[PDB]
Amino acid sequence: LFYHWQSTRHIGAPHPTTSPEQEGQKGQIIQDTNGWQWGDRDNPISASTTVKDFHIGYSWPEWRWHYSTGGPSINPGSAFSQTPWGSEVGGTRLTQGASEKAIFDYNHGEAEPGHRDQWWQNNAQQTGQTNWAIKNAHQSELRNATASRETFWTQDYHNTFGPYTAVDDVGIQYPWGAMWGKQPDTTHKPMMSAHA
Amino acid sequence: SGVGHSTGNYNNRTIFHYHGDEVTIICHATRHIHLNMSPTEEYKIYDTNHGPEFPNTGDQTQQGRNTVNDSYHAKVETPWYLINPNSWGIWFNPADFQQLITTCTHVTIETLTQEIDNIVIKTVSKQGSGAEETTQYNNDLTALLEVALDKSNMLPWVADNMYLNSLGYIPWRPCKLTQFCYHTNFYNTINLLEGTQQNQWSQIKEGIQYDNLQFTPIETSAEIDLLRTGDSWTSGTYHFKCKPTQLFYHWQSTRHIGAPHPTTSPEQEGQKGQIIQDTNGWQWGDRDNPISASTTVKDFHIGYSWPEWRWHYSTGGPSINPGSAFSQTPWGSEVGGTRLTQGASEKAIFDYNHGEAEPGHRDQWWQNNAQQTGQTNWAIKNAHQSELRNATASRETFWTQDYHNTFGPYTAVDDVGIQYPWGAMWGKQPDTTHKPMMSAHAPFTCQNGPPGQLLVKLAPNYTDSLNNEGLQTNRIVTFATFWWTGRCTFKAKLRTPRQFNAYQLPGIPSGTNPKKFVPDAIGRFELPFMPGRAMPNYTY
Amino acid sequence: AKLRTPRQFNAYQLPGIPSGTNPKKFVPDAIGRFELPFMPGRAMPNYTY
Amino acid sequence: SGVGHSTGNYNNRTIFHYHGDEVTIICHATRHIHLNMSPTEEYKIYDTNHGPEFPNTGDQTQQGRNTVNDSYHAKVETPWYLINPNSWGIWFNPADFQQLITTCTHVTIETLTQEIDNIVIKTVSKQGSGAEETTQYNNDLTALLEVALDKSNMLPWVADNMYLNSLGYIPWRPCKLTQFCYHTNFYNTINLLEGTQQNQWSQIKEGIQYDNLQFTPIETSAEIDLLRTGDSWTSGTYHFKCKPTQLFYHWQSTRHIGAPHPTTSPEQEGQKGQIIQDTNGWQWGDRDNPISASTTVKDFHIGYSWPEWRWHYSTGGPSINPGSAFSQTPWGSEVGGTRLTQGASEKAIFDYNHGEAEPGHRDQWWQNNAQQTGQTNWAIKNAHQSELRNATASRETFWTQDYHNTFGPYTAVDDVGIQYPWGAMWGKQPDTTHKPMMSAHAPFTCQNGPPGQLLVKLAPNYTDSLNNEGLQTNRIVTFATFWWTGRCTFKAKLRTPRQFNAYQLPGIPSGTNPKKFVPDAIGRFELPFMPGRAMPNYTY
Amino acid sequence: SGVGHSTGNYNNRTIFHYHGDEVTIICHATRHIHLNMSPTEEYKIYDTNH
Repeated sequence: LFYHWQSTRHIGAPHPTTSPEQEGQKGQIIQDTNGWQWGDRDNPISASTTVKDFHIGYSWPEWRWHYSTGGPSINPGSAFSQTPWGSEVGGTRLTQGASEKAIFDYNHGEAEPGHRDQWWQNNAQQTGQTNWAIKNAHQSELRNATASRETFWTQDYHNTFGPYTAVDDVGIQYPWGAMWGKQPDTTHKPMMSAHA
Repeated sequence: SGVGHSTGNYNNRTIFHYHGDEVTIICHATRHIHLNMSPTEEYKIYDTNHGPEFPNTGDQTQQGRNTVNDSYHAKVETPWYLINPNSWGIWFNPADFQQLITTCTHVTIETLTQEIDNIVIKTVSKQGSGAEETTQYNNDLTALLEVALDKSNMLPWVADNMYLNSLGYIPWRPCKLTQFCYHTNFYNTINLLEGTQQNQWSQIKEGIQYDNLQFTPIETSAEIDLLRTGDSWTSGTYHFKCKPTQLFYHWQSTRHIGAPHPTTSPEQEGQKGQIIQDTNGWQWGDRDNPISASTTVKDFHIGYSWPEWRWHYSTGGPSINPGSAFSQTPWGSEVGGTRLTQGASEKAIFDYNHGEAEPGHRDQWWQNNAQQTGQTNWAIKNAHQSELRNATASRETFWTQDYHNTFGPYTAVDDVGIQYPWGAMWGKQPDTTHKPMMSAHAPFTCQNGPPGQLLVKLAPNYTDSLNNEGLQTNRIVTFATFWWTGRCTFKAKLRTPRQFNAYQLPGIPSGTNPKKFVPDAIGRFELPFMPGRAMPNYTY
Repeated sequence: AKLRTPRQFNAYQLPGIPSGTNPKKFVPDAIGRFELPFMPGRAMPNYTY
Repeated sequence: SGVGHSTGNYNNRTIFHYHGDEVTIICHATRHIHLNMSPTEEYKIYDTNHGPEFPNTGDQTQQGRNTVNDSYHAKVETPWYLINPNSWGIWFNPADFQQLITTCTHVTIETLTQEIDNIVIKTVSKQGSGAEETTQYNNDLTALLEVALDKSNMLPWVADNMYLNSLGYIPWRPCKLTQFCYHTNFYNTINLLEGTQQNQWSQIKEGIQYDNLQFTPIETSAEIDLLRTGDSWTSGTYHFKCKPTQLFYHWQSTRHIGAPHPTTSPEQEGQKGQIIQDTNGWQWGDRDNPISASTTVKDFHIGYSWPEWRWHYSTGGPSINPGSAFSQTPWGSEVGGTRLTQGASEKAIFDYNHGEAEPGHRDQWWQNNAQQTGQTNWAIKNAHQSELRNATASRETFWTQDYHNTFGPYTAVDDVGIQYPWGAMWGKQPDTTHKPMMSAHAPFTCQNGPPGQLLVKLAPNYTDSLNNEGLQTNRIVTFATFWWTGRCTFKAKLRTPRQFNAYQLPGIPSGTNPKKFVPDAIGRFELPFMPGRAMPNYTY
Repeated sequence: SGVGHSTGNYNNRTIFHYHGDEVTIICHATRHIHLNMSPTEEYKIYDTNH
């Protein structure tokens, strides 16, 4: 019944820093520390390159149109919120993270009889699980120096779901959410359900 | 016994007992902690600089390449200190660990206990003109040490060994604590696509989010024990439940597992067995001829390609999303150049206290990790072709560059395994609907809650005038030293030889000079790295 | 369901009606027509790790 | 255990247990008190100035309007200090209180216990020329702390939270005690009618009355416990007997309670239901037509008009005689102007120690209290007419201005309810033939005697020469710090939803910025006000 | 009871019970359905517009 605000950056030991004496001031990052790092980096020691034993959320192509027998259809992504980015209700209204919209009749809680209304759950409270694939990058070698113009790519659009990732279901939804759902009989059942 | 009676005792040893089928390891560790008076007595919440190499706003040279470094965050700073034995180097003597990876296939943790005694608290009194001032250290028979341990894990974790901040690895040196502080939500989100050319970067959101911010003091979470000198403290036995981690490395790939492709044995030496033209076997696709060992069917695959190095720009991001743990030694990579960082490769910076020889100097390692092969999938070297048929693919329909995630239901992979001395031992499991399947850096992930964190603070002693002014010189300067004796018991099943010829037994890294691992004239020495994962074995 | 206990010092933001919505639309009207509110939820923050 | 053994322990938490029909709340609190040497060791009795704004005699400008401020009194000053946990902020964490007013309809107190350990007493020795003097704090292993608690309540009360003088609301800060002193009779009586124009003022009687004066030392009233360092102390469990206080606010008035006047429902929206001309019902007076909902009979009335603000000039007077607790928000009153103070409206000044952000700064609140409506009777808005008949009253026989007390056998009213953090918890009941029916500021009024007061004094340490001279520098400067751990258990029956649509749940005040209630970069933060009385409910 | 006797009953409520460590929620719901005669009595299989 609770939402997670933490990301891979919010989980861990914070990078050691020097506390501010006056307010307001910002604690300066300590130059010389000792800690694990990914790759060959020794200096600078960063909180981005620091090792962590799991990752939160995963990038996904969106919106995937699967052309199947009977297709096309949408293949869902993560449930994360776009409010950390520039998205707001009333514009620009980014639909990126898996975002459900509920059309409902007067019988289902619309005021006007014989009229239609919608909702579009954002869902604004899930942050830190937010991975929006257009904003991402990969570089060939991880070293003290920053990457060259070549060997640094940003555009894809690739599935980062893996054995390390940890993610959240959309959770229950009221009034219009489903309660239970059927489990398909296949050799590999889904690990977690999208809407149910 | 309060004064003049010693409560604690010194035991630092590890002992093995073989039942003939399985080993029981009981390792004791005891350290002398030097605890100092807290800088401020009040909790704080503040925001930080981005980092040393992060660009000043408006620097478009290097585009968004240099933005990866922050290292920006926001946290709540408690006036507490965290003594955590999460490193391997705490519990295992280098030679006592060498016997573990030699004689055992895999190991679990069972219990952990901790005891804090015996406390000594002193105060600093400086009397003199100043030019020739004389400090005098005299102990407070009545003064408090506050010991807070949360068995219910109400606090954020922040006990991971990373940013080493852990007890030293050398039993006779003193240890310094690190201050307990944890994160509060913030948005670092960085847009590196802004521009007409898409190259330029900017940061849209920064700063703390105070609406939903959670603030947990130590006082409300856990019950605190106030200890004077004659007092002792104990955490009670804590039982892990965790899966065993393998002590052996896998050399097999999808090519090394299976039935070898039938061939004609060589009559003379040296000669190579020729591949038999006409055989019968399963194949992928439409291939009948040639029957190959590359296209032959197999019911699982080993390792997976991954984009590297992935920079996830998240809330608080960027951050790295890890890949497989494989070694680059099958490719052209060597220490001393060209030193390919490709497979997930960890580098350990460590202080003199953590096994560097020079005092106040920094040293690094960079585990390769050279012994994991056959799990090696390096995405720049890979290809896919549209149709699999007898004829080789056309120039079109054959692609090589991506960079795509091949993790799937078929793949089988290995965790990095334990690491010595600097590796973490256990880790906390995040509560999400989908837990991670395997942990990157931590061998053990507690099924139930992790062992409670042990916080310690030196209770304040106030001068006669509390408020003055202005809060200037309110407390008398004070420090404490106490002894910490833990023990954790392990359980491991012992290895038996599966081969004819002699193994290469574990030990010191190959090129290193053995004199650096034994004390020096000044008395400074360094501990060796054991992988390990020091033995080969068969996957399939 | 197992009940929640406060894990923090300062006061939570408790669940309720969506922020911008006008409360009169969730209670019956002169004609008697009203709308039910959306609750997420997932209405409370917590610690993942 | 006397020296080097810690007697006490730190617990600060509150825990709930739901039995399915009722909640049991057990809240622990523990604080670190800094106690200082008493200014003088001897009791004193003296008379005081009137006040800052009180006129010098013979100032007839403003007439008797400015005489209200004194603030004049006479008292006996004991050399003792009073640690009283009478505030709500002591026991309840802001979030732990938010769960009380959310899930519970009303609450009682059951028990209270208190414990004082563990004592640390030091002395200040200043050695040096003076230009460069060096203080040295060294503890007295043999020195006394005097703990006096009167279970029989022989002393005057003076434990009311007003003039806050109470333990801090933040567990990790130190607390300072306030000195115990109480009133002795005096006559302040002020005549503001003296003159030919009746406007001028003068004071007829002033000063202490020594004939019947009562002087009660602490030594004769209660038994005193002398505690050295290794000693501990406990007050034993004290059981209240009190009535539950409602956690919900009433929106109904005499107009909102009843059967609504029959009307014709509107066909279209929006439209207003028209009042039905011909109905049958009871009415006051001789009215037949028009039948109104104002003149309709009802068997009780809600709220009462009161003269405000009444200044009672008494012996020792002036003083305010309170009115009803109602809110002015139905009228034009808003925070930020015009800010009508009419209904009984309390304003809380509080120190940094009590939840102000800035050290050594003052802040205020002024509870409105905006949520109590329908009890609102504001006497300037009211009228009475001689005869109640079909026709409206004549110009004569219809009056509007008074200003009269409408409290009577029919009226039904509400206490202010609990207040957080700064509200008092319990209060003493005066012994008179007619006890008050309901208390103004205190939620709980002990049926039997109130919980005994706990006084503490640091016993004097004398220099070798006691009498010299002249009484100059007789005692050695000394201070002490000890820990105080109370717990009080509560009992509350939990709320269940009585409505269809969603409630507005309690929380932070509406306009306030949430960053001020969580610690700052310096570490200074403020606690929020909860009314409460945070939920609506039906009176009738 | 077949005719002139009411078999069912109306309960629409939800009630909570706290055991001090865990909540037990029992929610009743009752609705009045208006059912109409089926358009055709026979099963059908057909294909649709895009």
